[PDB]
Amino acid sequence: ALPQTVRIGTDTTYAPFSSKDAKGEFIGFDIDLGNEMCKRMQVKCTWVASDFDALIPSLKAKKIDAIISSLSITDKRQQEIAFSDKLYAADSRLIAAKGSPIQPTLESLKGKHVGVLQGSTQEAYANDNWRTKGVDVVAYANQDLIYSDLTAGRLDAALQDEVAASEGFLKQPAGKEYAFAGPSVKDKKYFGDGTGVGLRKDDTELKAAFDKALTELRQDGTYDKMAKKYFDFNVYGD
Repeated sequence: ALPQTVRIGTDTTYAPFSSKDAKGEFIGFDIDLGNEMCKRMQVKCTWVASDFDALIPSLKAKKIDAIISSLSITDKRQQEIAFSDKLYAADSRLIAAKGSPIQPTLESLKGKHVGVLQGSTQEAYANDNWRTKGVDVVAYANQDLIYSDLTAGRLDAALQDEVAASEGFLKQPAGKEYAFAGPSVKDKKYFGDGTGVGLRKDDTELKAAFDKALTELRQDGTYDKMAKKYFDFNVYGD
């Protein structure tokens, strides 16, 4: 049976997806998506701020009923929990100097120096797909140093999370002469298959209810109106 009130956990330290405003209200694209789906589902939802690492523990313990916190649908989490259909994509993309002919192909990158953040999903992807094949992939302890090396011409490109690179560098003064080089790199093994509402594997009516509501708001155009506030590109992906 559907919960009388669905408690949704989110980590509010990730603008533009989940944050708190000056009044303490939850704001952001995940929050908009979440509230709209509860509306169509016709349930009461309550947002519970939580640290990201506590979210799947809290779900499993039944402290919350759903997670909407940019949670990407990876194979390893599918082992533990269930997911709604994709809410939006969470892919990576190369950033280079405006007008660069660089592409995310092995053909284009051989010879180049690509910076990657050490220990991220991007380094895993870049190491298996590109560094083993002779692209010079350099891993950085810190994101600041990646951006300064790119700016300094020490790096030819940086592989980063697409939305993070958009919001956090190509929109900053420092990124004005830089741009995405080529299309985003999609790989379910390293980046997952978009993000989705995290749910208990057993709660199939609640998954059905979120899936129905998400198709509806996508079909009547509400998804696009909502995305328009934050993103000038197709966040949904394919």
